[PDB]
Amino acid sequence: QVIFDKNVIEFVTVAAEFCAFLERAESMKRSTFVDTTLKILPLLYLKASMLPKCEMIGDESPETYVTEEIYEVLRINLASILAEKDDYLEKKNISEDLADIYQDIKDFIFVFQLGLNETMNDSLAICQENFGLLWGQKLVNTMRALHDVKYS
Amino acid sequence: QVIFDKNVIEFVTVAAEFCAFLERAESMKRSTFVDTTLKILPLLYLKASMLPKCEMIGDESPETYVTEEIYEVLRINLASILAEKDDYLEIKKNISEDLADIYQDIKDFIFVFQLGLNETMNDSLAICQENFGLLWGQKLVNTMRALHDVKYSPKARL
Repeated sequence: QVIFDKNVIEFVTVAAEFCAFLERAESMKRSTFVDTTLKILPLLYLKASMLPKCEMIGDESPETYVTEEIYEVLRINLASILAEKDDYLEKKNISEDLADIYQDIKDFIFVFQLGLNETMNDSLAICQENFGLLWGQKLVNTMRALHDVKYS
Repeated sequence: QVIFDKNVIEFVTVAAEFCAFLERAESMKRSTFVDTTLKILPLLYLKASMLPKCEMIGDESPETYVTEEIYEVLRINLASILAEKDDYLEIKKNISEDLADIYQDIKDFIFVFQLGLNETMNDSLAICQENFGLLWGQKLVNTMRALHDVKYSPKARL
């Protein structure tokens, strides 16, 4: 039932836009990229925060979309956009943070679209479980760095 | 002019919700406080980021709301709610101070906006938007990070 909640659907929509954005950022102007990222990340965080509690079934493993190749290509492309503004000391890189967030978000929405209720539920549960200490954490840390790039 | 902007209206709405939430802090538990602030802050940041370009008209200075007493009382109440959770290293900072600082800019803006004088409604908006980039915006993201850790970070640390 959870996978049918309005909050879940709204999260999927924002997640899909977030992934499509990064996947097509190639050669985008830095200022535009930073400005847009600072608008999508807060919304993604908000939508995830409003998700209902999802319980893991654990009987069927969801497919895993992101490969090392996909991760590296994306990381490299984002790094080239940010250039000398990519690094920050907390030595971390915004490009790496975004690629790590993408990994969790992309793996989730890919499976959600496959239409199998059991894996749709577990892909959501996995995404929610990883929010706290993995992608959600990187998101808030990343926003600080990006905000600094734009205004500091 | 811009004070009728669709983005301005939505910003006013979340800004008021934010100020009201902090003002009612003594009426809730820490769990509720933390969970809600992590929802209000990202929305406040997003709406501020979507505001249209504003220009200073000048003339008359907008009325101010936040006094030292208002600021101190709020800071202390927030500090009491968070307790040992208030402090975070990121230099030692306090979530309560960050929130009170953001509140100063947001509260001054919405108070004036409701007074109904077009000129100062515009100028208070311009000032708030300018200070978003100059200082409040960074305090907001820093606080979000701190609060995120308060809610999700593994406890039982040394």
